[PDB]
Amino acid sequence: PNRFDRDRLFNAVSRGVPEDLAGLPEYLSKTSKYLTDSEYTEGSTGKTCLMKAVLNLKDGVNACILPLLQIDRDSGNPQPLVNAQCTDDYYRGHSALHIAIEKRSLQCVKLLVENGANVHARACGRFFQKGGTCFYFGELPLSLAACTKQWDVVSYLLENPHQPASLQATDSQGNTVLHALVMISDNSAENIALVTSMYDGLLQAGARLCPTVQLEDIRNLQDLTPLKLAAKEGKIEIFRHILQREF
Repeated sequence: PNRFDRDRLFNAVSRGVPEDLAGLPEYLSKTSKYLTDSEYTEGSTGKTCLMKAVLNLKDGVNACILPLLQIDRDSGNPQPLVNAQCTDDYYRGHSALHIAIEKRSLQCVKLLVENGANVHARACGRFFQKGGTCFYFGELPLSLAACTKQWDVVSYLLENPHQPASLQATDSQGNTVLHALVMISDNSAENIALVTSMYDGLLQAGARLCPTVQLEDIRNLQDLTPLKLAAKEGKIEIFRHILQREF
């Protein structure tokens, strides 16, 4: 009666009703199964029940998330559910933490990070890379938080007691959050203020958190600093920022 196949599991986290998970711990214990087992993940992408739960936040909330994390912890999973990543070429590296940030749920971000979610995991699949259409934010959780203009989430990622995210982290192409901000910037008057606001906030954070490191001098794998990247990519407004910032 307590048997959970993937359908039951996924359906039982999609509606956000934790009582629908009744019997799951006992079943996993009996069968020596884990929530990260191939039978419990989407075959095409490696999508897990935790990712499903986070994708199904309503009003920032899915009451199934913590129970899943607790079940996984209690099971003693050697490969924690929290850090599972997509395995397909398109969504490669996508994690529950990335989803939580995209959903703009600081509460979910905190829950995941508290439970060990890897703040330097890279969403590096084709969907997440330049260069037709893509959903680019420089692959990293911090960079996603910055590119989506979430200072509260950026702040938490940088300062939390579990795994602080590094301002110096780079994506698969050596792009830091500053490079990512250059990339997502445009030359529109209506959009630049928000971008330059996080940019400046991050530089200020750098002065606090890595004072000896000149973040603007970090070069990506194409040997470009954020300023030189801006110039290359025709990001005139941020290029002008970045130059005139200290005035």
